[PDB]
Order: sequence, then C-alpha cells, then structure tokens
Amino acid sequence: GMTEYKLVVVGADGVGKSALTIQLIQNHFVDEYIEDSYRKQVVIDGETCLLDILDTAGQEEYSAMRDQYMRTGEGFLCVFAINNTKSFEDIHHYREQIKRVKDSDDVPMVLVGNKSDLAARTVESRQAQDLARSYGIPYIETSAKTRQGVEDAFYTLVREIRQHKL
Ligand SMILES: CCN(c1nc(OC[C@@]23CCCN2C[C@H](F)C3)nc2c(F)c(-c3ccc(F)c4sc(N)c(C#N)c34)c(C(F)(F)F)cc12)[C@H]1CCN(C(=O)OC)C1
Ligand SMILES: Nc1nc2c(ncn2[C@@H]2O[C@H](COP(=O)(O)OP(=O)(O)NP(=O)(O)O)[C@@H](O)[C@H]2O)c(=O)[nH]1
Ligand SMILES: [Mg+2]
Repeated sequence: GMTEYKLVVVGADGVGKSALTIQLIQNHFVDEYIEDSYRKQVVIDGETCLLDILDTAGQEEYSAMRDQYMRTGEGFLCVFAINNTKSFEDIHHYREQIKRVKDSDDVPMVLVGNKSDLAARTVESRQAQDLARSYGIPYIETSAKTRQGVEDAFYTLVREIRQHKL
C-alpha cells in the first residue's frame, strides 16, 4: 500500500495550529477558525505517502484515554507564535508531555515558530533555534498566511520519522 505518517500539531491557543494544518492540507489561509484530523497524499523526497494530521484543540487533561490518543502520533509539530512570548515559554511543557506518553527522549519532533509574516516579533529566531538545538530537533519558521516554510515544517517532521526508523 502507501506509507502513512500520523502527525500531531500541538501548542498554545491561537498560535496557528489550525491555520498551518489547513494551509498545508487544503492550500488556503483561514482568518478565523474544533479538534479534527486532516489527510492528504503528498510527495516527500520523491516518495509518495499519506499524511494524517491531528489538529489539537480543547481542554488540557491527562486521562488515560487522552494519553493513549496522543500516544498514536508518530511525530509532533510543537508550534509557538513568534509574536507571543508566553507560547514560546510553554514549549517545554509540550515537549515534556510528548516524551512522557511516548516514553522516549527520541521522539520525532519539530519546533515551529509561526506567523513569521508579522513585524511585531517578540521571540528572536536565535533563541528558538538555540532551544531546538538543546532539544536536538529542527526549528523552522512558518507563515500559515503566506505559506512560507509550511511544507518545509511538516515534511521535515516526516523526514525525522523516517530517520527515526533506522
Ligand atoms: C488543547 C488543549 N491545551 C493544552 N494546554 C496545555 O497546557 C496549557 C498550559 C496553560 C497553563 C496551564 N498549562 C500548562 C502550561 F503552563 C501551559 N497543555 C496541553 C498539552 F500538554 C497537550 C498534550 C501534548 C502532547 C501530549 F503527548 C499530551 S498527552 C496529554 N494528556 C496531553 C494533554 N492535554 C498532551 C495537549 C494536546 F493533547 F492537545 F496536544 C493540549 C494542551 C490548551 C489549554 C489552554 N491552552 C492555552 O494555550 O491556554 C492559554 C492550550
Ligand atoms: N498573520 C498571521 N496570522 C496567522 C498565522 N497563523 C495563524 N494566524 C492567525 O492567528 C489566529 C489563530 O490561528 P488558528 O489557526 O486559529 O490558531 P490555533 O492554534 O488553531 N488556535 P486554537 O488553539 O484556539 O484552536 C487566526 O486569526 C489566524 O488567522 C500566520 O502565519 N500569520
Ligand atoms: Mg485550532
């Protein structure tokens, strides 16, 4: 058949989880936006695959069932917004929960600084890049509005999942 990658997009409210997902999957920008899954057949490095993307929403809770559902993700996009310092400060907490339910410090993960089209940046690229380095994961800046970096962000995550097999 065709290889499938289960991706989970996580991060603080309003950082653009839905806009990034809808931009990648449906190819347009939503100005106002529900937890749901989005799927698309794509080409990464010449190989065709199916992406199954969970756009997370709702309440923070740690029931057995919620843990088990997140545990089915194979890679995680940890998203903050480059104009929202609190969303960046929360990144450590999201990585902590991923490592906990996946029971591994070697989870395919990408740090995404979204809304890079905005002028009013509060998180310098270099501080997010250095944070990603301390985690050992790539850092990619995106704009769901312009589509800049969006494919690079999700596809790099797939590449991490692939390299994480071997
Ligand atoms: C959509 C829900 N959500 C989430 N908020 C938070 O923390 C919000 C803050 C605000 C202060 C208190 N708290 C602690 C910290 F200070 C940050 N953590 C979340 C989280 F860790 C996950 C998660 C990720 C990966 C995993 F492996 C697992 S496993 C499991 N059981 C998870 C859970 N739950 C989970 C998810 C999930 F699952 F959707 F991906 C959603 C989380 C909203 C709540 C309002 N929010 C906000 O930004 O308010 C300003 C964000
Ligand atoms: N300028 C700009 N705005 C963006 C970008 N990405 C998202 N937004 C805007 O930011 C707001 C929140 O985006 P959304 O995708 O709903 O964020 P979310 O993380 O899904 N929020 P929730 O956690 O409540 O579901 C929306 O008004 C959206 O239009 C971006 O790259 N650039
Ligand atoms: Mg959303």
